[PDB]
Amino acid sequence: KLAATPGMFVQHSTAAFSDRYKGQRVLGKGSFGEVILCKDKVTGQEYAVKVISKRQLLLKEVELLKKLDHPNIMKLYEFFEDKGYFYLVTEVYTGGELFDEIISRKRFSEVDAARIIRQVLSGITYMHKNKIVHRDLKPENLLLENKRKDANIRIIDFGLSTHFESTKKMKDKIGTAYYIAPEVLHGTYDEKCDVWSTGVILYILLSGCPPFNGANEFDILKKVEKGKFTFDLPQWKKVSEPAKDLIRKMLAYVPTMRISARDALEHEWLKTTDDSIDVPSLESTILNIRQFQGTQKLAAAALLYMGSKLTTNEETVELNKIFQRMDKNGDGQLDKQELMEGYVELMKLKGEDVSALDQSAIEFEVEQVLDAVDFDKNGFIEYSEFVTVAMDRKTLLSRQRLERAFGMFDADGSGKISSSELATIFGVSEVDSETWRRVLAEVDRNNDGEVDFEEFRQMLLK
Ligand SMILES: Nc1ncnc2c1c(-c1cnc3[nH]ccc3c1)nn2C1CCCC1
Ligand SMILES: [Ca+2]
Ligand SMILES: [Ca+2]
Ligand SMILES: [Ca+2]
Ligand SMILES: [Ca+2]
Repeated sequence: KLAATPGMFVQHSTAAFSDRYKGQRVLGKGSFGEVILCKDKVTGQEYAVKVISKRQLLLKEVELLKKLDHPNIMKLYEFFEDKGYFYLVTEVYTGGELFDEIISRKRFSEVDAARIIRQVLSGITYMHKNKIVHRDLKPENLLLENKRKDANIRIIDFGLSTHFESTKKMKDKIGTAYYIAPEVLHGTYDEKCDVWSTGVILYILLSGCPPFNGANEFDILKKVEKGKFTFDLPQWKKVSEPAKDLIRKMLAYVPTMRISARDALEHEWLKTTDDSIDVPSLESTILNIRQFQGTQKLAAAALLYMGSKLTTNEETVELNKIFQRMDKNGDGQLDKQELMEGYVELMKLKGEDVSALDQSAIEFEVEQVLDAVDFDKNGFIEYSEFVTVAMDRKTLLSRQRLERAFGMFDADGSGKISSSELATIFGVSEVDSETWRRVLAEVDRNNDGEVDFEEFRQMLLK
């Protein structure tokens, strides 16, 4: 098919960054280049851009980020290349670094730490599934989305990340003293390095101190390479055994003996909670998902575009909680069984009896929801797919958002969407005549062979 994915929408622009964005301030420096809070000149929306000098050549971080769609992974909007520069426009997270909260609150609640680590493990479980290793996980590269109390966590800085193969092992030495796994120092490593790092992070969150420390960089790396850490400090008397157990498993010296991300999610400890949802909100969401009816590809791209690239964080904070709670196994994907239990979970909340339920009837209904909603036909409902679908359709199809989507689709400004433009949107040479025929047959009002902003408008407004 034509697989509708958020990533397909980030395309190499041939406009000047300067024509559409305006620098506001410096947020900081990354793995390689600095990040500049910018504003879209026309919509006043804020993004965090990463600028990279051509002199200091690979836009690798862009390709990785297009393949990832996860509620705890940094979002990428678009990117510009210059004579001298690259610009990677991304969503801006306004709660700042975990690092700073660490040095502020000093020590984390087991509840808060479990939540945080769960989301990080979820991000990497997803990444590892897609053959990507981060390689530089630390509180610096974890952002709180906003200032709210128990803010969601985003992974950032994929500038040192790479594709890995189960066949051939990685050799380049990459990371940060406190967080680097011994095998990266040794010169041969795999995706388990990401676990080790996350295990270090966890240790810090719970105790306030790193597990391997030293007077300087060099001292630390020796301590790290020896692998030995202890729970000998007084603040550990306040922490539960399972938490230590997980830590042990995540910092097991030998990679093959160390827990995978995917398995770490299932650990006892990470199910530590205290945090609930309004029934109405959940009901709205569940009802919006049930009522999404599949459609032609122009509409699919449009909705996914609006849902994945044109929605702010403020708008999706509730949707984001729901998804994580419906994702029982953490992997960043909703599956048929997860979906089934969601509806059941809601049914308990409504008093309706679990026993008196046609399990197979529901399971059937769920198969059909999945079919409607799974934009890329990978058998899973990903976050942006979920948002597009679960958001209130009048909220999503605000009169702004509609105008903005159409603009993006009508690349030559002709006031009409052509099949060539649609192909362009999908990142593919041409749209199957079958598909386009299917598309026009449902939309073309004047019947001029193309879709204008009224034809477009009503297409979605159903
Ligand atoms: N997206 C962001 N939103 C908010 N704050 C951000 C960032 C980034 C950041 C991290 N990785 C990025 N890759 C491409 C752009 C980009 C931006 N870095 N930072 C801050 C500046 C460095 C430390 C925290
Ligand atoms: Ca799942
Ligand atoms: Ca999907
Ligand atoms: Ca056109
Ligand atoms: Ca027309």
